[PDB]
Amino acid sequence: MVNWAAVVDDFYQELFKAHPEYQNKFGFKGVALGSLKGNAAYKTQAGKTVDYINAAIGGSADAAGLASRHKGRNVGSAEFHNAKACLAKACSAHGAPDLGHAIDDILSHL
Ligand code: HEM
Repeated sequence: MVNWAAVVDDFYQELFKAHPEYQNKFGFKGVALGSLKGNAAYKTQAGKTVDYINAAIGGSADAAGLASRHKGRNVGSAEFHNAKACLAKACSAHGAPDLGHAIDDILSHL
C-alpha cells in the first residue's frame, strides 16, 4: 500500500515553507515547521488530508463540498494553484502516484 501519510507530511512542509502566511489560518499557527509532527492540531489536519486523498482515489470524494468549505475560510483559486505544485513535489519524492486530477476537480468549483 502507498504510504500517503508520508506524502502528506512532505506536502505541508513544502506549502508552509513557500507560503508561511497560509499557516496563520490553522490551529497550529506560529509552530516551527520541524515541530509540526508532534503537534495535535497538525496531526488532525494531516489525517483529514490523507482521508480526502484515499477518498478521491477510491471514488467517493466530495469536491464541491471541499471547495465550498475553503471559500468559507476565504481560500480560493490562487492558493490551490500553489498547493497543486507542492503536492506534485511531495509525490515525486516518495515515488507515489500523481494527484493533479484530484486537485483540478476542486479548482473547477472555485
Ligand atoms: C492539496 C490541497 C488541499 C487539500 C487536499 C485540503 C484538504 C482539506 C481538508 C480535507 C480539510 C478538512 C475539511 C473538513 O473538516 O470538513 C481542510 C481544511 C482546511 N483547509 Fe485545506 N486542503 C488543501 C489546501 C489548502 C490550502 C492551500 C489552504 C490555505 C490556507 C487551506 C486551508 C484550510 C483551512 C484554513 C482549513 C480549516 C482548518 C481548521 O478547521 O482549523 N487548505 N482542507
